[PDB]
Amino acid sequence: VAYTMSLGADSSIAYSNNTIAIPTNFSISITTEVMPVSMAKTSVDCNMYICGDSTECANLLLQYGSFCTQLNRALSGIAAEQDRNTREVFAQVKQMYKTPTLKYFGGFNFSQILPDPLKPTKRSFIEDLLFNKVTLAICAQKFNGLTVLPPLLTDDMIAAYTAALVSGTATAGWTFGAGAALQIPFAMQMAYRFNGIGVTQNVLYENQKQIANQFNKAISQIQESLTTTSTALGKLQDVVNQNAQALNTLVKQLSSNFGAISSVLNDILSRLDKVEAEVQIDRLITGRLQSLQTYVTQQLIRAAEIRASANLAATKMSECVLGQSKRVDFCGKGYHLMSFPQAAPHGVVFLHVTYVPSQERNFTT
Amino acid sequence: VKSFEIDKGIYQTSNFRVVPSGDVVRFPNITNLCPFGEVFNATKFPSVYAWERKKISNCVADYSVLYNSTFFSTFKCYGVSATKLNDLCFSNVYADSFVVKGDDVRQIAPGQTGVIADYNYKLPDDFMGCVLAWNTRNIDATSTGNYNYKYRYLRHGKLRPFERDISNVPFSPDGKPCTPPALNCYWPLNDYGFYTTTGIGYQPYRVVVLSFELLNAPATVCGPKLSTDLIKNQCVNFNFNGLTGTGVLTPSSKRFQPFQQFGRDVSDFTDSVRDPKTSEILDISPCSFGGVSVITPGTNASSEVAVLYQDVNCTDVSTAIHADQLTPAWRIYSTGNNVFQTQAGCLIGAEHVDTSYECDIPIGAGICASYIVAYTMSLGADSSIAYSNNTIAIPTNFSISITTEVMPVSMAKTSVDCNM
Amino acid sequence: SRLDKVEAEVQIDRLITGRLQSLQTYVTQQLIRAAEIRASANLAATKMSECVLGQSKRVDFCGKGYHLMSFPQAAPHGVVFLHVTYVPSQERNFTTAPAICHEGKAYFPREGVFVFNGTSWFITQRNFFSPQIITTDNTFVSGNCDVVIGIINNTV
Amino acid sequence: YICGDSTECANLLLQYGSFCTQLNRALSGIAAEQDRNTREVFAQVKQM
Repeated sequence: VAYTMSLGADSSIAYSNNTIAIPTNFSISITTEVMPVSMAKTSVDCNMYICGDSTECANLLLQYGSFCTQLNRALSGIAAEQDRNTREVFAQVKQMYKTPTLKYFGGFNFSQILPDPLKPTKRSFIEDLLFNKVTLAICAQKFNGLTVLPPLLTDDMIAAYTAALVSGTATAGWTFGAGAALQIPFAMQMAYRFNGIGVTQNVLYENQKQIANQFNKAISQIQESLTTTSTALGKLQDVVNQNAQALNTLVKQLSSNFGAISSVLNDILSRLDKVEAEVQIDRLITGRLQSLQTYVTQQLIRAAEIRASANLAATKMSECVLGQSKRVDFCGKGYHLMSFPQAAPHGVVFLHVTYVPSQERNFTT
Repeated sequence: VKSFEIDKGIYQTSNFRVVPSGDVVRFPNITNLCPFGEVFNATKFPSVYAWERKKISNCVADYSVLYNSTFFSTFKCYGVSATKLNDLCFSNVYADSFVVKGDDVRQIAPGQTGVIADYNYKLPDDFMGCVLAWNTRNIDATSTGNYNYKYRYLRHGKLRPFERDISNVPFSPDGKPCTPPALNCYWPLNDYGFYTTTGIGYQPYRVVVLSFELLNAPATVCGPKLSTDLIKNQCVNFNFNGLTGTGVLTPSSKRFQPFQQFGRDVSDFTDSVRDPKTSEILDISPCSFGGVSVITPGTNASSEVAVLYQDVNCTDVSTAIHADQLTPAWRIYSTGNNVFQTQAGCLIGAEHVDTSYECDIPIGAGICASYIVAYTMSLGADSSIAYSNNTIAIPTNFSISITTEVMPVSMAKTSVDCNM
Repeated sequence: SRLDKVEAEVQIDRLITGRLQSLQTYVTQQLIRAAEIRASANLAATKMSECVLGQSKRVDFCGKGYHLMSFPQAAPHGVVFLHVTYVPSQERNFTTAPAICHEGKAYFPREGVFVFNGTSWFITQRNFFSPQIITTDNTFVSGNCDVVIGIINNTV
Repeated sequence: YICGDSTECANLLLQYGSFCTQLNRALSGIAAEQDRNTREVFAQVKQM
């Protein structure tokens, strides 16, 4: 069906002089957030990308300078900058801790948030559902010279870092980060977080299990809203798809003839004798170089966009996770009481513990 | 890096592979002797409007009567270079012989049809072998007259490639099946008038079109070569029916078909060979290769180096270390130790040290190095504390840590006279 | 030397070609680095406004302690940041009682946790051991004694 | 852009592979992100 748009949410109020909407109860909404931390660490043996070999091919490779060399520098920067982003986000931990795994405090079955000793995976099953939410299309060894080199950091130790953060967040008091820990008893912690939101702490005691049930039901609903559900998770996957697009594009242009007789090594070497041959080879060299240059260029372009994202990623690890970030709904879309980390292939997720007061009234002043 | 004092780090450099050791050359056992000395030695080769067609299969081609030759007036290979024709096994190829002047030979070309090649016989610009031509004014020129042989020069429309029609239509622009020469009713045929006396463009030349059915049946004719053994699981060379190459071979796991030969995995690769004497194996042309980066601590502790191979599983590492096919070959060269993990692969100069430190050198995936030595990784300052009832960390003295932070303001204001 | 004519110029245009393309390549990466560095420079001035020109209330963005002061220093193409932080160091082990039923009703001091029950002496900071003569101004009326934790008395 | 409506030059364009398409992918990603960010900066209070 085709329409313009229901442009938003239509209401209409004016002011009231003294009678005023004042919330007499409240709510908490934990939100998704998808931050792609590091795209695919890939490199090229350009020396075999172009020019598996004839040998004459390698002579002409020498005859077009150090393009392969400069792009190898480029790729090295690409990878290393992914790693820089990975680090600069990740091990912001002074003191690593140990997961207490006693796993019911305040009111909270924290199941699948931290991982388990009881399970053979040291990965938390929420994130493992995210792993299940990954789509795609010994050693890997193509004839293409194109590698996905492994990330430096172990994905399990990624997970260990995240769970450590979860622990030291849920423990260690407010000073968690620039220091070690504080041993604050976590009703007193989240009581103290009512003071950076600036309100009394009575209502915490008035709603001990209530806020708890809000919370654990909310986590449950997050599991609900993420298990079989819609595409609101895969910005990561968009980037992944783009990597696949570019790589597939690279190969399918490797298929391309460019006005020569063939489009692949030794096939040319059949019907060829002399430099006219190698002139056609130079055409191949030219276009492959171009596409390659374009490729790596846009890889760097993606890399800049992703480094911006990475800056955001470390930023929301900083202000939003470790403290209560007073910039309002930078982190989430409520008041951001807490937010807790989660990981992802190429990415990071967060659990934005907001705060919303909610019971609308009309009372004078 | 162009230096003599160098500091520490995983420093990437140029590439390696395994130089291929042997070769596997695969033919069928076919032999016959071609009628080259019949198709290029007879006289019964019909005219152009009856352009001849001979079939070639299951033979052996010499490619030697062609180059070591002075018989030929006008030779050029069109789709190919003549030089590496000897290294080509084909199947079922074709030739067309006819007797002409010395002027259609220019219009004998891909495209370029003109009159007679626009009315009698036709090519694409594509499916090209070679073209051979010579004079036979000494068999085919009676200055009394070659009134015997003809061509056609009348048609409705243009030709299509590789087509023959003999029909001497009582030709007319809009039909009219006539009794020529009733007016506007002729015939397409026309004689030759080939004389013994005449010059270059007009003496009868025997011309042969050499269309090369290539790689479209399992190769029946071969060039004068010799087949070899097989070499499983070793970086070697390939030379098939027309497929040379470089890599490793190993048998299939697949569901192959009777006509079939090639697999071309993502693109144009053939992936596999049904061997020309009944085997059906894979292909892995990537032997093992790739990049390397060296680790050195940086000229202020030592000068002892350690080598990172980046596409291996430690299989062929010590092999080509001793099989001596490593393109950064070394005279400063040992065989000491290898750590096996980070599936990029094998790292020489190294021991799996079980105790782990602060990860100087970021080896691949989780693994890291020190001194040299290498571990996986100490993940960070592991403590083990948890929640408390009431007892709680409070400060009474303190510290102030002024630290750096290091940021640019702007790179260099440069420019370029592009015109110099 | 050995040229005059358009074959000459064919080679020339090949030079033009390669030098043009590599030239553009230079320029393109230049603009890339320009973009990287300009965004970082935006962050730099952002901190210079933030860390230097005020006490940045957001935490651990300027420095990695607590940002007492921030002192800027120029450099060739760069700039240096003396982050006068604060990191606390002398760890204690002391106990508390959060809600106080003093006269039969609950008490929370100042939004600003840990009523110091090191024998119920004072009520302290977020980040220090500090002696405070406790007042009603250092609590509030919170209903009655129903979900209280500590039973502390003699509340001056 | 390259030959506006062509006969031969389209076949030549195919002989330059599929480049036009890839550049269009770039174009699409541009326009996509443009109005993405339009939504992002402005569609903030959905309550009108």
